This record gives sequence, structure tokens and C-alpha cells, in this order.
Amino acid sequence: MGTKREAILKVLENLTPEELKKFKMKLGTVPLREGFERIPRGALGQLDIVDLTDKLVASYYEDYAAELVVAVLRDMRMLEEAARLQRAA
Repeated sequence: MGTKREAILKVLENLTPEELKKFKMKLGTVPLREGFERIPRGALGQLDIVDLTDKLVASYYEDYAAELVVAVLRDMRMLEEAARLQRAA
């Protein structure tokens, strides 16, 4: 079913190889809440947009992930796109 996991991947898949790479790293830039931390090192250049999404969604949950994912795209000068993510509800 995964609607956010679907909306998420539908967008992460549009991230060009350069954005995909940055996406992984730029995830370890946005500050995280207390019990939350950065994305494990070996989890960056190992997980594909699928597992990278699962790891993101699984680690941050579909709800906060989307929030985390959104702000990242926004950082990559993708304000309008991330907006489409916010509609994934």
C-alpha cells in the first residue's frame, strides 16, 4: 500500500545520480530530534532508493521521514517538488 513510501520513491527516483548521491549525504546534515540521529555511514553508499527509502522510512517513520525527505529536497533547490510531497496526505 505505502502511500508516502510510494510518493517518496516516486520523487527520489527523479533525483538524478548527482542528487541521489547528495540526497544520501545531505540527510546527514539536517539536524535530528533527540532520540533521532544521522543516517549510519555504511547505510549511505549501500542502500538503493528502495532500501534507502525503507531505511529512511523505517528509521524515521513514514510521517517524519516525509518531513525529513521534504526539507532535504528543498535544500537541493527543489522547493516546488518537495511541496508535492507535503500533499502526500
